[PDB]
Amino acid sequence: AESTLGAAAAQSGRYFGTAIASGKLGDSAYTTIASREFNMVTAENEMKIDATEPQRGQFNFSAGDRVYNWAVQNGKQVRGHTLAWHSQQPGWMQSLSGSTLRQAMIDHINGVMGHYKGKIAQWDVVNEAFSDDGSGGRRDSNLQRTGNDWIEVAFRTARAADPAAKLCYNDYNIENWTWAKTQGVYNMVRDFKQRGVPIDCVGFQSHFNSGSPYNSNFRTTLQNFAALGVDVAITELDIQGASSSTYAAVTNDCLAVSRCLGITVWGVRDTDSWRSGDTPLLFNGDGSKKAAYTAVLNALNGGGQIKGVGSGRCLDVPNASTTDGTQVQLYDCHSATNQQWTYTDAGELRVYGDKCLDAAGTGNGTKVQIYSCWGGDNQKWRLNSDGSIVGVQSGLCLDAVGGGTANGTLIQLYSCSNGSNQRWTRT
Amino acid sequence: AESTLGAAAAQSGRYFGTAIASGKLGDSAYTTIASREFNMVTAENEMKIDATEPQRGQFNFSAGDRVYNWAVQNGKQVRGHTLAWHSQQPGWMQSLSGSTLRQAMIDHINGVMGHYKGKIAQWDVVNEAFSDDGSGGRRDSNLQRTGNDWIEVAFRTARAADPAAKLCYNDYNIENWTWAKTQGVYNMVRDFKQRGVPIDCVGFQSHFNSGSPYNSNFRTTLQNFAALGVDVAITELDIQGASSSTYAAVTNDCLAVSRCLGITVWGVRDTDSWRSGDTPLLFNGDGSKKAAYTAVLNALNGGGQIKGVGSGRCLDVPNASTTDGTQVQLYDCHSATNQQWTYTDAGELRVYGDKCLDAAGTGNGTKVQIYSCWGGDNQKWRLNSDGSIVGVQSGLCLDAVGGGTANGTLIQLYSCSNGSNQRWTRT
Repeated sequence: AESTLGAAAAQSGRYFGTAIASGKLGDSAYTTIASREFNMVTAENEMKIDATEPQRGQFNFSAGDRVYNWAVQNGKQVRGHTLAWHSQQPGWMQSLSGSTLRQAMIDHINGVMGHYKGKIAQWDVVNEAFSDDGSGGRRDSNLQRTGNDWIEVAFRTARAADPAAKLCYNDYNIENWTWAKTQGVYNMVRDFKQRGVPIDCVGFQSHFNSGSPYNSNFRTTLQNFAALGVDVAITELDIQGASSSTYAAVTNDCLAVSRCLGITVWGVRDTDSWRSGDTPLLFNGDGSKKAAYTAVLNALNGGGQIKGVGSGRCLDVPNASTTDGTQVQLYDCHSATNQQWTYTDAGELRVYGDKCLDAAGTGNGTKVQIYSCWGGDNQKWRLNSDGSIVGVQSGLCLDAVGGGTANGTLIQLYSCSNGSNQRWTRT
Repeated sequence: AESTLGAAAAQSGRYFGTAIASGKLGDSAYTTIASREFNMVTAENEMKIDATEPQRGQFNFSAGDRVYNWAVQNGKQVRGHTLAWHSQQPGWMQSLSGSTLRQAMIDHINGVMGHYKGKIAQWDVVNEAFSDDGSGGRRDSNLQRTGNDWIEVAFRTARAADPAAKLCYNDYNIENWTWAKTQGVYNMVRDFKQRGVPIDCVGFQSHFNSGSPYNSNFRTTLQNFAALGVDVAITELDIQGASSSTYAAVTNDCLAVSRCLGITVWGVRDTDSWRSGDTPLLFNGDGSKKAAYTAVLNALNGGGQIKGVGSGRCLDVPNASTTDGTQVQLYDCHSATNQQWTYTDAGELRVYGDKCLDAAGTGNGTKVQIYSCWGGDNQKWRLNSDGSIVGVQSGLCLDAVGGGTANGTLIQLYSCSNGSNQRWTRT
């Protein structure tokens, strides 16, 4: 299929997943989207060390199993997250070191993987072991202090516990090839593969924002790692601002690499995000598809003026008016500024640089006009591959009033119908 | 003093006020902004009918007085809101009709005004009496059903209760001259003035959004009413999206009409707004001045490339790259898209049409770069009259590193100090 992210990824043998919080499994708006769009699930916190072994030797899999069962029952594979980590260790584990800690780490791995043996597709065996200090060296943690070979030991232990699972090393800020951290990790995987240490994949968290932005050399990093013989996976993707171009770029980078298994966005709706303030996901709080959703789906499915298919006329701001509240119309196409629209990464259709195509409401018959740009959802649009233009807030289509084709025919929001007065062609 | 909204408005004999909610007076973030910027206060809910006369004949002024006391302790005047209205009537009053309702209306006016006799600058005597149906006629309410003269009676009653107060009729959607509602109200005021009914002002709520956008003909509406011999006031100003241009325009309309007493914005911070989702105010949830704050301030005080005054060099995007994360620098001025910056209504500095000047942080030394435009506060800037450019989120100034005047000097955020390397001029 090609209507949902998971189905469209499946076409090239990949998956499109999300992080699931068991706390939201009761929320129907949440499960409706999650069940429909994704085919891979990562438990947000449920499979962490603190959650699965609250007390030494005493394993708890209630929350983890809840997420796991939901996933399998809804046709999704699962990524285990995570076995050894310097962060979120239960207090009992923080009170350990040396041989005792090393042993605890091993017991925890066997305990968790044993419970889930044969039913987890990929495991993030070791998470965030490298430093951010620009050294490209490991981070000083109680685990690292037990011995530099702990990472190798963890992977060897993991392989033994469940040989059916793909074992990955997971980390953030290893996306830009030029970074000292990316090099540090690369060198470790290189070494591991040379010495036969069991590592099947490298997960790239992909938490992009203005502090650590996406760079096109990400495709290069993915290709260099894949050239070592490991699979690569985009594991916790979210982009500050949810730029349509950046989401499409990351998606195409995965598609360009045969060893890229798939992509997992870190959450369902912006409000579910650990960084909701950055509106970094594909669905907004209302559960509606953002402009980025369409950019991602179109990328997975394969690879100026706005002219009405039914009329052969262009979207025009009457007499080149700049006043807010001016309703747009159809008019003979001509090379004028009032007929030139720019679709931004935020999902706006700008004219005159700072005026936005705006919906004055959410119902059928709603007037489509220009108004100062401010980032409201009523000024965000989705340009579908079928030629329809859907408002993000309303979910309705741009519609030439009454099917009119003459100059002066007005534009409104209306139930999408695949009609020609709802079909547009960017030129 | 031209540094605060109130003091700046006072330079033209006007005031700049806000709506104060008593429940927020214990929040110093809230009161710090409120006591500093405004010189006129309207109680948001505390002087309403239900709040002041909970039971028939039993007046309660505890809440209203908390708003009043604060206002006078902090040197502000007060607008009373509101004495007669079809909305938010206490239960006992909603049950009344005919002459019984009519007398209760009179009793309420005498009761509230008597308590605040001589302490209130203006009173919104009757509020929202006109219909939105397009007839330009009266709204059907229990009050209007007591007889058409109820408005006249409310004014005659109020004048006798406190002859020291300016008595206003207050309504919304009466800003655009062309609307039936506006002209319906104009005719009522004209009738009153010619029959000697005591009315001193008309309050235009001015709640502007895309369904009811600001229109430049607002200035003729204001002039039309002032010509009737009544003072005019903008009473509950808020603009969906808080466009700098629209906010400056409304401000200039009041400044152009000598009988325009002042402007009251409906709330302090965006999160204090009854329409917070529209981010319609002058301070964001953090208590930071938005781009619109600057536009209003500049308008009250009398009111391409970006050259650093200290270097005589332009803000430049290295090699004309469009990669997120590219830090900006100073460079010999010249016509190049990578030197052309567009300041938008939202407060962004766009380059290449969809890249925005971006602060990757809030502290001193923070790097200033370009990043896909998305609307974050770290991409919002205030262009002050003194030549500085302040980041909305950080409160820091664009600072040419080390005072560097040479090509290649990097731009960073740093504490404002009005040095030459922090003053910029546009072209």
